Amino acid sequence: EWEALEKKLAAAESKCQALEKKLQALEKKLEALEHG
Amino acid sequence: EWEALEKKLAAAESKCQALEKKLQALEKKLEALEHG
Amino acid sequence: EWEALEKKLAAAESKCQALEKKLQALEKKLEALEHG
Ligand SMILES: [Zn+2]
Ligand SMILES: [Zn+2]
Ligand SMILES: [Zn+2]
Ligand SMILES: [Zn+2]
Repeated sequence: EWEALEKKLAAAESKCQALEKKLQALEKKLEALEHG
Repeated sequence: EWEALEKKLAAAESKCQALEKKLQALEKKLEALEHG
Repeated sequence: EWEALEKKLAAAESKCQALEKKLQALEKKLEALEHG
């Protein structure tokens, strides 16, 4: 249905934003190793 | 069209789930370096 | 609205593709550490 598509998109947007944060945290740890 | 939007969302959900797995695998390698 | 859903999906697709690239760049740095 239409409303179910709405909510699926919103969930995918939120999951991608959580993955962006998780990658930023990994990048921080990697850079500590790379320069230390 | 409507059905093409349906299938695009499903593909984006699946691609994001593959990226979540890929990040988990990287995190595993990073943690090995970080503590070894 | 319908057209706003269209554009939101397209933005989410593009953001996920940018995250895929960012993860590939991190993987490259991690592999340099892992084998060097
Ligand atoms: Zn660096
Ligand atoms: Zn994503
Ligand atoms: Zn650790
Ligand atoms: Zn390796």
